[PDB]
Amino acid sequence: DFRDIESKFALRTPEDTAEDTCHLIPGVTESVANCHFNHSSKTFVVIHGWTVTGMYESWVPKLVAALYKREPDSNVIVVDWLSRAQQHYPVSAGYTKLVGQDVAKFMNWMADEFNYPLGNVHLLGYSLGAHAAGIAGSLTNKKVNRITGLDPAGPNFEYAEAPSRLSPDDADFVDVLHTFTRGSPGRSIGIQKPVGHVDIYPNGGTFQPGCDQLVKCSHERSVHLFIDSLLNEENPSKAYRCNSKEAFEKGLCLSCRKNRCNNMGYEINKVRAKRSSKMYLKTRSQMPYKVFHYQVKIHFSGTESNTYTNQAFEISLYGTVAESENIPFTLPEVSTNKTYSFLLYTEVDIGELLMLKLKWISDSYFSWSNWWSSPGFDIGKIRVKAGETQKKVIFCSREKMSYLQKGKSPVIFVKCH
Amino acid sequence: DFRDIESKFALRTPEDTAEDTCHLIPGVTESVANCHFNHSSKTFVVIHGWTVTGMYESWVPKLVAALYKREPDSNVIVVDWLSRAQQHYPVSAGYTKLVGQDVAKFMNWMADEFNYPLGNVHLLGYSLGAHAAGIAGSLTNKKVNRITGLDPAGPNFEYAEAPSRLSPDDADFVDVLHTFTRGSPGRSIGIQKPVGHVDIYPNGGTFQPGCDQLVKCSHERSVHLFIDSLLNEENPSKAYRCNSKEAFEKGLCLSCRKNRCNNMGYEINKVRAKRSSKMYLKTRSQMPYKVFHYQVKIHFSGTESNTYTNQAFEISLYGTVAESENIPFTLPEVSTNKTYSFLLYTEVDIGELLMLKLKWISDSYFSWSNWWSSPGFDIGKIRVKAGETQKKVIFCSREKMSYLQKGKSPVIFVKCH
Repeated sequence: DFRDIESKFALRTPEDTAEDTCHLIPGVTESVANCHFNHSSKTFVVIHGWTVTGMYESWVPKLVAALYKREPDSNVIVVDWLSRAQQHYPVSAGYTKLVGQDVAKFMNWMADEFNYPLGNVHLLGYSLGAHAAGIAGSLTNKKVNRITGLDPAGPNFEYAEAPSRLSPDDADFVDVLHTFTRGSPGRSIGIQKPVGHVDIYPNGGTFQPGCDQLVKCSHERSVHLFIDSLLNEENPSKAYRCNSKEAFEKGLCLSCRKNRCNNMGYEINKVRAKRSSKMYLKTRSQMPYKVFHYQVKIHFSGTESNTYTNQAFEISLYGTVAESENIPFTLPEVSTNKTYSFLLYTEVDIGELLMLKLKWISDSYFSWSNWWSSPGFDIGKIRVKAGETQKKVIFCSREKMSYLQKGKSPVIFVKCH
Repeated sequence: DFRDIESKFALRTPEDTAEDTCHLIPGVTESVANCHFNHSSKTFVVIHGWTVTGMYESWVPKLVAALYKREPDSNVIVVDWLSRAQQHYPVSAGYTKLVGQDVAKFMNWMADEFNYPLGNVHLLGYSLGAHAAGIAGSLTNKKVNRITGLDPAGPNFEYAEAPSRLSPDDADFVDVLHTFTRGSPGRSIGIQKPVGHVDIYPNGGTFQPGCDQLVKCSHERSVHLFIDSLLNEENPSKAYRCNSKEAFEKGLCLSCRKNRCNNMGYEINKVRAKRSSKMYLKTRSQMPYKVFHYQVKIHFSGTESNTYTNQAFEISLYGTVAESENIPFTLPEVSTNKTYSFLLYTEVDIGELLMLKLKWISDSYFSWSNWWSSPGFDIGKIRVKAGETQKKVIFCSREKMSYLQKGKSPVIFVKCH
């Protein structure tokens, strides 16, 4: 029963990360003590996804070093694919049902000879690798601990059966990233269906703000968002639970009570749910991928009832540690006696807020534009609710300069209570 | 919790059996992978008993080689005593309640860090070592598999409590030898009480037929009967269940049905019982310790009613492979119209019996003794029941020479049916 294991195995060291020296063989037991498999710690299994060349991709010799820097004295097993993945795509879409059985036989061998606990096994998966890890685990003697899927495959695995894809019953805790879900239903590269216990949509999941290397740009963010979560142990990147992509832009759903607002990546909290769990956050185009989240509610008031549209504002943020000066945002359908809310983000740490400017800029540039007296409003209060630290401050002004007018000097608000 | 472990530990190799090079340390985990503890096989723990010098005894560097010859690629852990055993005897009779707790802490550490099964652990014990292994096991997280006690301690551990000695609830299967149980109740070197699931009394347990080296002669037979059982894999030495020492000499209890007639030593069958289980066998004074067991029933018949006593007989055994010629036995209270039975043993393999002489010798030697016509009887049949191979043959003679007479020619019996 141990000659149909052509999908090989390997074990890599922190001193040698880019090679495949010490192999493991299912059935031969003189090699397990040859690769120095430490029987006390956890075990990472990294399953390779699709490829078109003969070698590995470029993210595996970085993910090996990241795992060996975050969790020292552990086990990272690299599964091999290079006689089965270099094909066309419906050809390699059928080999997952065999490679998952090979991995299941290997794990049952390790759990039935050496009495391995199967309680400290992470199953990392790329686009085909996530479905490989999903078809594994269901064919084990008991439940595996955690399967992490990084932007799984879309085309032939959507509309399929639950024992055929990465289903939420495959393990005890499954988290799935959804970086590249742009396209029609059934014709997308990533999968559009929520499949895990926790389902994170970074930037909504349509694309990523960085787009042959440029061709696969927003398909490698599901690895570069995980390497960053392994490196930044002390600083987690929270993700926020909402109900739709359009509602998160209005900022009505920054609520972190009753099993909401989980983390993203390795430091996620094991929380089970009853249904699909869509979660949201925003990112940045560089190697620190953390941004903060602020909610701003603005009360408009005045006398002259005049509606407008597509007005551009500029706001500042003045706090204890540092400051943010020229954040732009727009609001359509501004009018009197309303209460508007939106979402605001930044990449500079603030601390606790002190003051806040508010400028309503002018689209016109001509020397004509100083006349034809500009529209204005009477702003009383701004409610600000921070994202992580749940503080709800109140801002107001004095009984002077409380009149925002387009193309004029901005108002300045202070801490009001 | 890992600095009160002054009773050290060691692991020995088949290439180095008489030294203590690679130690194990409870708590320090860089040494478990240093001694190459194979996590797949079984584990032997040899607990040393009492001593009076500073070094080990002479049977441990033979038992190590015997275990490594019988079960290759296994684990033999030698427990150390040499700062606690070189004392007086009521001094070393109190340290077992500490060494057993140290061994229990070591086994719980191995079973709670490396997830060891605790299903393949043999606990070998000498005279104090058996009670050390008995006070261990009760203080483990679950039941250990098998504890073997080799002639446990007698004086201060008799009349004690069940959580204080080697009790039958200490493990899942416990076998105990009783080689040196001679003495008064409460004043014996070995223990006189049956304590195990299987309790074997070789030669009844009073002494052994081989009796400073000569002082401890019949206390080392409980190790030399186990080394022989490890070496002779293909040839087991059966032990026979009876009810008293006097009844086994009459041979009325050679019955091997309904969970009777188990083996002796390593090759014993796991059979649980409801009460104490006394079992019997005989041995020989040299390194092959196997003898066969034959039951002989003799029907006396005649006319002249004359009782006698203390008459000596000589019998022969003629079989397929070899022959036994001059086996002596005696029978008191011989008389007409009776049926007598006894036990007979030998050390030469026979096979299947063919013929059997029977000679009733004369105590007198004088030239007078040919006269005063000797007493005689008329022997019809002899029922022979072999020990291992349950065959019940019937022997008889022809209708000539059927008259055994003292100091005359012997009768010769053949296979009768």
